This record gives sequence, C-alpha cells and structure tokens, in this order.
Amino acid sequence: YSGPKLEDGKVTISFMKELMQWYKDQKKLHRKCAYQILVQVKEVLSKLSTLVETTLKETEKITVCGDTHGQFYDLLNIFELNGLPSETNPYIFNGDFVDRGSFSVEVILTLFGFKLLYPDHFHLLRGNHETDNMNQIYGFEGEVKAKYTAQMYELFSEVFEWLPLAQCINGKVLIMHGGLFSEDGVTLDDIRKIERNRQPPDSGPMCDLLWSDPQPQNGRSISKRGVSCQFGPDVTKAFLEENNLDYIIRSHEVKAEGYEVAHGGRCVTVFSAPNYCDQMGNKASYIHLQGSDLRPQFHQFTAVPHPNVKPMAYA
Ligand SMILES: O=C(O)[C@@H]1[C@H](C(=O)O)[C@H]2CC[C@@H]1O2
Ligand SMILES: [Mn+2]
Ligand SMILES: [Mn+2]
Repeated sequence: YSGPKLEDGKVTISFMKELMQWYKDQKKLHRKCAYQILVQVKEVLSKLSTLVETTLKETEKITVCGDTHGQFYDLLNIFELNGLPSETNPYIFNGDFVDRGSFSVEVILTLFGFKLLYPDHFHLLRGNHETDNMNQIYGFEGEVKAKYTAQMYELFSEVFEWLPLAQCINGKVLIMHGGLFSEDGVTLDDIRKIERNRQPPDSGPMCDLLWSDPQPQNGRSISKRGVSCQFGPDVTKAFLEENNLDYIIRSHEVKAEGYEVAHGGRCVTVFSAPNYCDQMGNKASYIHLQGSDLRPQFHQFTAVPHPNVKPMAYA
C-alpha cells in the first residue's frame, strides 16, 4: 500500500490533498484509514446538536451546496471553482452525498475527512439518502460492499445517524435537506430537541426535515413521495414568523438551473449534482452567504468528465 496515510492518526491538509488525487485516479483508501476516519467523525458528529447554530461575522462568508449523490468528479470541480474548504472558506453540504452516483465512497470519505480537518467550518447535514433503507436500494450499500465489506457499511450507517438535521445561520437563515413540517407550530427548539440518532420515523418532524417539498399553492398536500407533505407559502410564512427567520434553504429536488427561489423569496432550493445520473442535463449551483448580507448569491456550474462507471452500477 502506497496510498494516503493519516499523520499520527489524524487528518491533515496534506492527507486530504493526497486523498483527492488518489480518488481522482480511481484508487482505494486503505480500510484501516477509512475506519479511523469513520470512528473519529462519529465522535465529532455525536457531540453536535440536532440543530447546528452558526454565527457569521460581518467579514465572513459560507458556501451552501445541495445534493451531490456520489458525483465525486463534480465535487472536485466545486472545490476548484470555489476553493478548498478552510477556516476562511467554510462549507455546508446539505445532505444526499451518497446513492445514485457511483463514486459515493469517494464523496463521503472526502467530506468526512474535511469535517475532521475543519470541524467548525465544514458542515454536513443529513439527507433522506443518509439512511439504511435508501442505501440498500440506491447504490451506496452495494458500493461499500464492493469496495470494502458489509461491516464497513454498518459503520457508515451508524455515523450517518449522528448527522445533524438542520443549521441556522445568524438566527436568520434555516437550512435543511427536505423542508418544513406537516403540522403547524414547530419551533427551532423543537428541532434542537429531536433525538436524531436513529433511522427516521415515517411521520413527524424528523421525517419532514428530510423529506418534504414546497408547493406553489397555499396549504399542505399529501406528498407524491409517499411520506411527509408538500407545504405552501402560507406554511413557510408562518414558520418564519414564529421563529424570527428570514428564509430557508433546502435541497432534495433537481432544478434545471441548479436552484429555484419559491414562496416569494422565502424557500430556496439548491442542487449541486450537475447532469444528475449522467442524464438529467441540469446545471448545478452553490450559494454564497455573507455575514454583512445574508441574501443568497447563486453560482451555477456544469458537469465535468468522469471515468466510465455508470450511475447505479452498484444498486
Ligand atoms: O433528494 C431527492 O429525493 C431527489 C432524488 C433522490 O435523492 O433520490 C435526486 C434527484 C432530485 C433529488 O435528488
Ligand atoms: Mn437527492
Ligand atoms: Mn433528498
């Protein structure tokens, strides 16, 4: 084995650079290194609140990315366009890092490594695909079994249970994978109090955070996905007012331009998997926020070449 090795058992920036090149070249991180990253990141994540609260000073910025779905070569493109993560270049990846795309192992271990390297500046929120029943079906479990073992997959599954469910910036912008709730009256403190270290239930706030979608008309509708709901602009307005928020940022739906701004400004979708499944032909985007101006700034990007492995090859 001549691949990347941790230094004194820890991630360093040189390790991360070596890992990204190793993965670009389609090689595998040694299982002992992968294991170390997973046990360390489980410990880091298990200390976090279900609601991560982040303050951006006036001169600070943060980048918000939506789903990435194992599109590792597109993830590298994000870092090339926008800079590597660092204490002065923070990131939030808003769930759905795995499944569908066939470089899910590379995406997730790269993201976990950066979480370890910059724990206060690199943030990962859970998506509906960071769950066992979805991974069983949509590629990630197959991919982990092919590259490592069933035991490694069980460890991933346990780490995913500790991913936080939402993040609030400056008490003003709330970020979650799916959306808002099937019932009125949910507060930020209710979100803080969710015991999240589990597979999601099929109803309730934890389910909604990972699964809901906005709809244009007022009200709520039964979701076409079979779980959670669609929520209208009235739902969003009431939630923002009770919680003294400005708007939400969510992901969870593919958008041809990489983003959408619904509910009159109040519900933003960002989606960071361009040409999803090598077929959708969509652009992707990421958002910049700044402590002096929390309004979203959108940066669009398009897909880059990857090795010839088909999406869902492991599903
Ligand atoms: O997040 C989702 O549920 C959607 C799909 C999925 O994750 O299964 C994929 C395409 C649009 C969104 O990302
Ligand atoms: Mn998705
Ligand atoms: Mn999703």
